[PDB]
Amino acid sequence: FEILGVVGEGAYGVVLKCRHKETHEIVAIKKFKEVKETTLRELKMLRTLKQENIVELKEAFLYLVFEYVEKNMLELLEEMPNGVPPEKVKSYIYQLIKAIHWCHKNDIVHRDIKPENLLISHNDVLKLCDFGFARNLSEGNNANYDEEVATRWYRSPELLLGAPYGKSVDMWSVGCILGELSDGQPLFPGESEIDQLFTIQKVLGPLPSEQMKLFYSNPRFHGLRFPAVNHPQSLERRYLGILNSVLLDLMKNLLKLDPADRYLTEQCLNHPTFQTQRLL
Ligand SMILES: O=C(Nc1c[nH]nc1C(=O)NC1CCNCC1)c1cc(F)cc(F)c1
Repeated sequence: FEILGVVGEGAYGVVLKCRHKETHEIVAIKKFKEVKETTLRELKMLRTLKQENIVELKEAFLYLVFEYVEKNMLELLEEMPNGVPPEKVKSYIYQLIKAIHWCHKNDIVHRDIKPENLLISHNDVLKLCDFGFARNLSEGNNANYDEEVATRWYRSPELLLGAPYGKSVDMWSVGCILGELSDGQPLFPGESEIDQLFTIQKVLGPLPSEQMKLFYSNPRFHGLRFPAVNHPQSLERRYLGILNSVLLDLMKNLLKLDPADRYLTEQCLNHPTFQTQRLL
């Protein structure tokens, strides 16, 4: 394997764009910078989680070599800064939901669903990557989070204010990505986590009472004002003329402030917006 470059580094290890010397195959090799989150789990999590919308473990040799995908969704949104075409919004989110469905069935919450970890193939096939930050639903009791700020923006209001993290928070990330794909803009951006609660409430309205109670019981937010909103702007108003109305209905169910009301994957896939997509 010759080394062709560095794909990325961050807080998860290092991914190297490498090429097999015999076969001119660009591959993405991950090694760490076992190491905090076990490559050993990942190589088995990626032994079960083999499906067309999850990254392929091509081989392993201390560590892991993946298929190389030239692009991710983060790059797409920079090149299409006002959103990708509406048909692509439905296609990518449907593929993303399918990958989450295959993760959630084996009781794996991905925990770092963001546009960087969504690769898009030359055939426009979405593939989920970076399972290092995950937790399986048994065992677990983990921290091992991605604490990057871009990751924060895809987190549930419950997780920001201190709750456990389950399948419902993975679905909240899907709704955040649906909106960003539609107009290119981060739905819930915040330099500070508290500023995010303003942006969550400015669209989805005042928070549930359980959540606003945990706010006043948490060390991280003490001493500071609550991001209160007089007159909220609904999702319907936020994406008026931008999103197909049937697709907007899926998003509303993805972004229920109370985690209990949130759609999980089977309801999302059987949602109306995918009827013709459910054939294709
Ligand atoms: O497996 C990962 N990434 C990849 C596998 N195959 N291709 C890629 C890849 O990132 N491709 C990019 C897309 C954008 N354009 C440059 C090439 C991976 C693992 C992590 F832990 C963290 C992470 F961010 C990515």
